[PDB]
Amino acid sequence: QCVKLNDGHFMPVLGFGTYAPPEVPRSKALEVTKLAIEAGFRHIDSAHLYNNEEQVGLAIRSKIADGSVKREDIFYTSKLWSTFHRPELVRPALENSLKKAQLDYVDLYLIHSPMSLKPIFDIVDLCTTWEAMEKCKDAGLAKSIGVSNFNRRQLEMILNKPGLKYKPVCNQVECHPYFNRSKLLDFCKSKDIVLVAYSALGSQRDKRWVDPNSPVLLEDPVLCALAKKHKRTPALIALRYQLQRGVVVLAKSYNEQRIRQNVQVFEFQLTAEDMKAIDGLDRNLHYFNSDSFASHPNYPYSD
Ligand SMILES: NC(=O)c1ccc[n+]([C@@H]2O[C@H](COP(=O)([O-])OP(=O)(O)OC[C@H]3O[C@@H](n4cnc5c(N)ncnc54)[C@H](OP(=O)(O)O)[C@@H]3O)[C@@H](O)[C@H]2O)c1
Ligand SMILES: CC(C)Cc1ccc([C@@H](C)C(=O)O)cc1
Repeated sequence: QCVKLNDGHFMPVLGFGTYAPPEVPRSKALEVTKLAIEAGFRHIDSAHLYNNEEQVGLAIRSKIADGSVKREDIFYTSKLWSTFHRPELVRPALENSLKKAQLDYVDLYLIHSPMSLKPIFDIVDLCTTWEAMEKCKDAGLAKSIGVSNFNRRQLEMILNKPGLKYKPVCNQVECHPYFNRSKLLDFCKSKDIVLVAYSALGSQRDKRWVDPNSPVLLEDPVLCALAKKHKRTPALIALRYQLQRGVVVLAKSYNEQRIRQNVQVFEFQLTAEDMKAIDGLDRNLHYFNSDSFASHPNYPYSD
């Protein structure tokens, strides 16, 4: 099903994550996005950074052309990369993503991160970036607009902006049982802003940003025990946990079996005791933990 966003548009609560590192041929994103839509995904998360918008857009267009879905049935997200925060660059970056995907509009456009980069760090007033985002929704380039990787204080900066026209509909952030974002999630709920979780399956553990020593979420003993109790899988437990918290959850998979397994999240439910057990795993662990983020003046986890 879908959640109703604070601008009246609807967002499907399970989304397909499309990122794969450069060693995976670009052609795979086309193939797996098609398999995701076939499996029943209707929300597809991409970004300029991911270098796959051509393939992902072609996958969406391919499934429209063969009669499987209509454009209105698909919720596509792209994101404004941090070198394009200066307000005059926002609409051209979005138009560029739309040209790559060959789509007339995105369902959702996010500021990918609060950490501005030289168009080397940059200093930009993100309220002016936001005004530029509001103009893209007014022009019909984006049905909805939101943010990503914002903390509470950064989110309040927007919410408190003089003459705000549109609240962010969502804040897409790292969120899983080792870093469950409870207090942020409560704040977002108090504002009717949806929290969308990425790395909900514990991340792709990419050596560029993730310490290989970090705990492997899907081997967690509590998640494994819950998967045995429910005769599901640790991944399904981890996705279902998000849905029952009122969090919209992404799941990346480039594997045909796991793509189809992931939509099973709608087929069972966790009890209050199960949810408390998963809540007990929280350990302030963000898998993305790299000098290249942590030294930035607007790093969100500076807390
Ligand atoms: N906003 C941001 O800054 C940001 C940052 C990170 C990610 N994201 C978005 O969120 C998406 C998902 O996050 P993520 O890329 O960190 O990955 P994820 O959803 O945490 O998945 C991690 C790994 O889980 C594996 N997996 C998937 N389904 C499984 C299953 N049923 N059983 C066992 N393993 C399973 C996948 O491997 P296989 O491919 O081998 O199945 C995947 O590499 C990204 O693709 C991107 O769209 C956004
Ligand atoms: C505070 C930082 C850690 C947030 C952040 C995480 C991942 C990304 C890119 C690499 C992505 O994969 O979408 C961008 C920003």
